[PDB]
Amino acid sequence: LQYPSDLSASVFTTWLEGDTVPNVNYLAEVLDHILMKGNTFTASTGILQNQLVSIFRFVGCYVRENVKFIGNTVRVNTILNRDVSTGTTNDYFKGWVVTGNNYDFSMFRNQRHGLWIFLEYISGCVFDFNIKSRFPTLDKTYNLVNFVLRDKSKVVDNTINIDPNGSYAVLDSWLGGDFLTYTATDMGGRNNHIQSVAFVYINETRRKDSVFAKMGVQSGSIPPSVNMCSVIEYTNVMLGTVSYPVGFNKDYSAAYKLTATAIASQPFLDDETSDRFAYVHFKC
Amino acid sequence: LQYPSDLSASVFTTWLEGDTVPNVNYLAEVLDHILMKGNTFTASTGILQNQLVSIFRFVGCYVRENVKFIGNTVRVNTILNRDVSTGTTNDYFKGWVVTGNNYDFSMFRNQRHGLWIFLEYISGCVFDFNIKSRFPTLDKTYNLVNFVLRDKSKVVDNTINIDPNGSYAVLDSWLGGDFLTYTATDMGGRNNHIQSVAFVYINETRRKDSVFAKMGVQSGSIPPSVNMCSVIEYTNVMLGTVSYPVGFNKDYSAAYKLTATAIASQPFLDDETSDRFAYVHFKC
Repeated sequence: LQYPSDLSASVFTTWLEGDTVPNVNYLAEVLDHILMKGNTFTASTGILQNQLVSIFRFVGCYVRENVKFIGNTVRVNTILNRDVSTGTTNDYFKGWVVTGNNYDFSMFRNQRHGLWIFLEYISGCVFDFNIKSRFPTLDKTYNLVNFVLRDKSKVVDNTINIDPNGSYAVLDSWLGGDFLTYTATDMGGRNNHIQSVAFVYINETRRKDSVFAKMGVQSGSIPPSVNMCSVIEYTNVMLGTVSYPVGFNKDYSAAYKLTATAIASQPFLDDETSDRFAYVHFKC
Repeated sequence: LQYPSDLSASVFTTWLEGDTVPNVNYLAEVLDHILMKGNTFTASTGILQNQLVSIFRFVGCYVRENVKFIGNTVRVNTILNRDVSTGTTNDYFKGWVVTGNNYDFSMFRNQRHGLWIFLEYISGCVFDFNIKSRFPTLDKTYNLVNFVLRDKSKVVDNTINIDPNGSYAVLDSWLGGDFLTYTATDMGGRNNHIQSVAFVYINETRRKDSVFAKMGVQSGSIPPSVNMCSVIEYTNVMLGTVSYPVGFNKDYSAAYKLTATAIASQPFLDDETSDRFAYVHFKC
């Protein structure tokens, strides 16, 4: 035995028996489920420091269908470790379920996406991450989940739901990748639904002699398909005399993604703009 | 053995040993629970196509008390299959708990209510359906849950919570039946609480020279006891210059169930009405 060049650990791993078949990157079809439920997965302090410790690892192959990770207690430092090509029109996820897990991400790897994969599509998937964890000080530019999906016409029936609870500020955009570009045709038109959290610019404009402050959310992190957002935290002290909205609706003008109107106690003395920054929970 | 006339399948079934007793439709009392927890219930494709596959089936009898269905993974095509009379003042559910289940309703029966029963009342029940599933193309006029309850004075201490997540549009009214008629006296007055989803008409009225668009929810699917609703989806493109509410409060005038006010950037040029349609999440 060679001393292992890769001492990565994972809850779940795919490995290939015998010869590679060119362009056939996936393993034997799962017809109902690989159902991982109710387990306790605890990584040692020392392995969390020294290795990648994933939920899913793909070693020269992966499984397309029906992986179900439900109701587990998990201490790990990343979600997906992949060493596989998934470059073909036959590479997809179908029917994955991730939900109801309890995460300790207190030693989450810095400068690493949780789950970042390039597929043809994902279909009939549920990726529900409800996190109540400490985190280390991460670079805030990486994503928990990032799907690059080459054929949006085949991206159907998916739910992505990321709820970082009190950890909302750890990453600027919990969700990265192609879902961020989906229009109504691509998102609800194909039964795709997203709930996620992002740090956003809000334009606040006030007119002389008005009591209204028009508030406009602008962010490449919110898909143009967004229906609404709820405010988690306005990061700035704002006007004392103003009742600020806590929900935003879709901006039908498309000037912004989302728009609401705050109301003043007394009219504004002059025309002014404010640059605001908020953490929002959005739904498409 | 006769070839079975009814090849219905169910997770849970009630059957009667020996003679019927007239007007005694229920089986022996459950004092704490029949607790079904943590199971995996997978129906074959072929049985889902060819039979009713229920969670609960009542064959010439039923159980009134303390059925607990918690934390199961379930593939079925209906919730309740009943072949029982429950016509007496002694027919009720008491202390049922349905919550935390993971549903595959991708072969849900068309033109069939999930759970439709006529009882004297239900008491101290929790019916919490959090669904993340594909569905087939259903007739949108049927209900997931429909309780007909003959004595509202005995309907106490109940919670019904239906969260269809991204599937909100599959049925016009997730909840049907007598709870839709409950006033404040019948609902919070007896410690009944409802959270459900429905497709609703919203009246939008705008006055010449006003910046306000009065929005009024009208629907036989919302009980008059409604406290509030959150908007899941406005189905229409609406005014570009308007900040539309995402929450509605109870309309104290009772002109509508629920009312909110949208705010324009510029006043309206004339008096106009718009017929709007939205999916709402409501709470009583």
